[PDB]
Amino acid sequence: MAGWRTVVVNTHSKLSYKNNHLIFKDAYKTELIHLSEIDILLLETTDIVLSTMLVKRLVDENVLVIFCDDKRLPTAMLMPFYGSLQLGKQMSWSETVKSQVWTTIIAQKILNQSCYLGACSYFEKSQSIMDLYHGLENFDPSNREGHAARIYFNTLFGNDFSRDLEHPINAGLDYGYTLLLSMFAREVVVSGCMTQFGLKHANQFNQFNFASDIMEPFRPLVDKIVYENRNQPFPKIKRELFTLFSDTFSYNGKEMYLTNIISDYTKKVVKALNNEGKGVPEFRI
Amino acid sequence: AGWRTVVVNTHSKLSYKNNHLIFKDAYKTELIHLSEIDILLLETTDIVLSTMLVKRLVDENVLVIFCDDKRLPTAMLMPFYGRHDSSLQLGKQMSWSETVKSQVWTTIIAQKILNQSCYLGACSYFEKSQSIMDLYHGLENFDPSNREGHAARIYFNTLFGNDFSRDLEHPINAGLDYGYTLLLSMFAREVVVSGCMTQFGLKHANQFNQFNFASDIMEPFRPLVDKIVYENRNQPFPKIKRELFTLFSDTFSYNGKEMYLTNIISDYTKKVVKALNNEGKGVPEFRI
Repeated sequence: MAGWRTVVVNTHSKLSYKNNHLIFKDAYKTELIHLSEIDILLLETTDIVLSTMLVKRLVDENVLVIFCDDKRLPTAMLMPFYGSLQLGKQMSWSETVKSQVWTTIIAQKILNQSCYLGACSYFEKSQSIMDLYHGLENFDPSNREGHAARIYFNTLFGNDFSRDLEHPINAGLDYGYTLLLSMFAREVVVSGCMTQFGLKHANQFNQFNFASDIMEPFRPLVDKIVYENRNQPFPKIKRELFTLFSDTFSYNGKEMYLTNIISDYTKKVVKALNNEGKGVPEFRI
Repeated sequence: AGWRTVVVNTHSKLSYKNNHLIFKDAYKTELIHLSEIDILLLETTDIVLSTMLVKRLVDENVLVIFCDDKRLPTAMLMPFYGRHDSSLQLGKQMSWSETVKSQVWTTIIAQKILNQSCYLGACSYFEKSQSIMDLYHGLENFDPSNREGHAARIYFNTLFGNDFSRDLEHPINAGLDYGYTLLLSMFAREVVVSGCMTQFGLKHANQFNQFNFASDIMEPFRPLVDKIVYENRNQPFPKIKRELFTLFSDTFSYNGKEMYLTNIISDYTKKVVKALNNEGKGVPEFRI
């Protein structure tokens, strides 16, 4: 909604493509918008027709295209099959630098998990996580991050909450993470990096491997909303997750829209990896 | 059989009414019961469709694929979450023990490693094939010493050489990436059909992975893509894409018969889930 240029279509209309423009037609007007200016196209209602030529050009320009549920909330997106000299730069990232940056980013997440428990006054649990953060070693082979998560999620949602199907906590958390992931994946593509190669995981295929790394510190933005709505039905949880995209968050001194923060953070992680691990950005809640 | 696939490649309109996909071009009108479609391939750039149709396609778990100017997959519809009628299988998935998940995972990964050896053998790299074979025999639960990674390093280096060769000299990693995503889309669909969440896998948990479980299940099938890419390693990327795009209508050997890859994926996925539900027993097997 906010930050990134977002075109919202929610009325009875036809979308087409001509001469580098998105073309919108309804009974009242025609609108033309240069595709290079769109970051997100949100198709909110069920009375829109579009062409596959438009779809093809949208995907060529890395526009995030999102189709919605019966309540006008994000529910599917276009996902490309294969998303500057960044490629050669990336091939030059040493193991040491990669492992370092990965560790620093994951540490941010563990820190944010501790901080959020702190904001909820779970101080004992919070400390326990802070201790895991301070103990974190390169690549975290003893899986401190997992221990921290087990503490974090059990404290927020109760023990064995994954077995309680009457509260859709995991669907809620995953929905949020998918929204975050959609935007990080876009910024990774735009950076020029190879998207399937991240900083640590090599065995299992993940088409969003690198984005999945970079998004890590942001996940507690979602945790918090789902926690605040932990006794609500899924549609309500989805509606509240959507409010991320129009709130501001504090970052690098200022209050900024999430989309802009994602774009800045991603570029700076890439820049840091290109420059020996120096200047890894930070995101704090 | 082979997954009911609707191919659209003419100047047309796709709409939705009374549980039907509606197709109109200059030759015909068709009305197709939407729940009978498994894949919708939109192969040309002169198609219009409605967001009511997209919504219903997603609701019914139809794999939708959009193509570029050469009738090659360029994108798919990716739903944010799978829809299930019933949450019984979902409870089972949240209750599978670590012992049973680890065991099944290890069995599946073993099949991949075996397939990697067998393929090197078929390419006459007999020594390298045997090195992988030794790793296979050494494999232990959840592979902490990372024999899987050692095998992969041997395998990919043998077939394709170093990173320079895979990234700049030839479009190998792009090829493999394209193929693995195509293959993964089918597994993901079958995981959703089973009632499970794709995001929760058998081994990885820390980093968010949208298709985690489908990706575990695909592991033994990855050398099908490797093979097509190796066979086409000196071709341009479009030709590699074209050869890989055959996977939606390719047949292979499984349980002693020749079958469509779609039907195999659907059977193999359904049996892995049944196996996990039944203490790890009866994990299906795929061999090249």
